[PDB]
Amino acid sequence: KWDWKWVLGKASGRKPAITRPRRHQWHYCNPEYDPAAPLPEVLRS
RNA sequence: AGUCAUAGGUAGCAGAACGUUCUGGAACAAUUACGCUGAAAACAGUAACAGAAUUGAAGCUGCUAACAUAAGUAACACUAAAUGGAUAACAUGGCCGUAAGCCCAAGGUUUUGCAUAACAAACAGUGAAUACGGUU
Ligand SMILES: [Mg+2]
Ligand SMILES: [Mg+2]
Ligand SMILES: [Mg+2]
Ligand SMILES: [Mg+2]
Ligand SMILES: [Mg+2]
Ligand SMILES: [Mg+2]
Ligand SMILES: [Mg+2]
Repeated sequence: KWDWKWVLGKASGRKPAITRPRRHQWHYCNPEYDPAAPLPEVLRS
């Protein structure tokens, strides 16, 4: 559900102009973001 | 056309001229000029006669613009410290660590991402779905 080289900071991400997401934008800056996946109840980091 | 007389000058006064732009007299540079000199000067070598002037500039610590001088001079000394053939990913060393870390506010308003030069800004990027802040 996460791309951990991007999370630790050692890979480029989807939307690479962000570089420091808030609580939301973690879901959409993930390189492994699947649109067909359901959306979680709280949308955490 | 031969004799005589006069000719230092500030302030000031008087007389004679040169030059710039424009106009009148129908039109004086379509096809340029260029023998390099002439004149006492202002100057002349693309009319002349009159007229109208925002009419003459080394000289106002004048204004504007350009270009020099000082001069390749001063400066590139607040800080932690760098090394390996790279402002390196790797390795070694060091500095902060109530900050030189992290999260926001005010303010800024695209300053944010992409190419081992390149033709790349012309292209991208900010998602309210936890009773996030506002609007009340
Ligand atoms: Mg005299
Ligand atoms: Mg005398
Ligand atoms: Mg005439
Ligand atoms: Mg005048
Ligand atoms: Mg030098
Ligand atoms: Mg180095
Ligand atoms: Mg702001």
